[PDB]
Amino acid sequence: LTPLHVASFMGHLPIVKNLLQRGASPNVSNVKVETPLHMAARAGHTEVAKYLLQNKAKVNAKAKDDQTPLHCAARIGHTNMVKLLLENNANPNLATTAGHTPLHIAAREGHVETVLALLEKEASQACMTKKGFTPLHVAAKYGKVRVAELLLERDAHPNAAGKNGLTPLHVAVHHNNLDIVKLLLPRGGSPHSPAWNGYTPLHIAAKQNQVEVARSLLQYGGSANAESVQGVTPLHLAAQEGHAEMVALLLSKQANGNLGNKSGLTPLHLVAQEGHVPVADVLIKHGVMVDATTRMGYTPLHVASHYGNIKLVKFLLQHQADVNAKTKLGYSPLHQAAQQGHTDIVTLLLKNGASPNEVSSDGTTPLAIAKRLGYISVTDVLKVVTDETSFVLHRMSFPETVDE
Ligand SMILES: [Br-]
Ligand SMILES: [Cl-]
Ligand SMILES: [Cl-]
Ligand SMILES: [Cl-]
Ligand SMILES: [Cl-]
Ligand SMILES: [Cl-]
Ligand SMILES: [Cl-]
Ligand SMILES: [Cl-]
Ligand SMILES: [Cl-]
Ligand SMILES: [Cl-]
Repeated sequence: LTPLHVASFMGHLPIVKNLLQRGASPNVSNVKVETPLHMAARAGHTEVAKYLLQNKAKVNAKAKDDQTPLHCAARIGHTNMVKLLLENNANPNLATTAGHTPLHIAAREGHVETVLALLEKEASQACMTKKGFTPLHVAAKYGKVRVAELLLERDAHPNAAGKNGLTPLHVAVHHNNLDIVKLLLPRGGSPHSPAWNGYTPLHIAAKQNQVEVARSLLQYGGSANAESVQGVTPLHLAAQEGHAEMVALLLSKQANGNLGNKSGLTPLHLVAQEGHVPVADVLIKHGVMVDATTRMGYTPLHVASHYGNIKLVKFLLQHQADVNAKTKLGYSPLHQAAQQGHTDIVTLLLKNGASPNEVSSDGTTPLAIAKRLGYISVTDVLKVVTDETSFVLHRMSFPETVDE
């Protein structure tokens, strides 16, 4: 650090004048370190910069990170240090090693005036980060509403996106910012924009149980049957996270209760997995298929039995599920309850008529499994009712699931 760097940053107009008169120059080393002008900008020391600029200070001089003096002026939210850097000749579209322009920065802090000042002067709003963002995206993330307006009132791209496909509307919903959403749609933010996984804004709101946002999205046309690459709908997500009120809203908007994903999973199936009786109610009342099957042949009972929640297993049974529903490989809701050692379900399944003498495509009978896993409490209950091993003899059984 030269005496002039310390001078500028400290705001010592006296000295800075002196050093510059006595032959000192604004931009010393021909490398890329922060200059006395950058130092000037940050501290907001205007006169000091109104000087260095007089002399020959470079305004587009780049620092380590490639950030320019103008980039600092911005971060601070010092409109005048900006109206000045600009007034002279700072290029507003110079990016940082990450792709940030003074504009994104201003955007993040929510420095309305600074942004306006930046727009007035060719500051491009198409400028993208390497994360795939634009000033509007940033606006939406840190929920800066009037930056969003101003930005839109002046040709922002309602739904420009990087390589991930995340549109401003996508971000906005993600960081629950109704203010921005209700603001984007009219200006054209599309409710259909697919992300890198095919997720449409409604998928998000649906998952994070945001009825408010969901309503809007639907209102403007968004489909509740839009498919992720997995073939997963917003209904799936909403059901899987047990968000009942939403699962109701969606259904009441042509959401297809029986539509399954890439492998065959129907919302009810996922509901059986996490076991949320309420949603399970909403769907069956609506008229979903109770014993809808996967590609392999698992029913929501198979699934509800396999995993924990026995409560849901009652519900499915009460609502007439087929308790001897077999898989393409002979596995029944009992084999699962056994294989996972859920005694109480092996009690309930049997009680509700489940057959215990069913040999699978392997050779296993629910007792055979309970035994091999050393789950004893279960082996006891099956021991009695299970029949004779008219033969003697390790492949298991898992219901299909959604990925990552
Ligand atoms: Br609306
Ligand atoms: Cl320059
Ligand atoms: Cl200001
Ligand atoms: Cl993300
Ligand atoms: Cl994001
Ligand atoms: Cl995420
Ligand atoms: Cl928020
Ligand atoms: Cl099927
Ligand atoms: Cl389990
Ligand atoms: Cl469960």
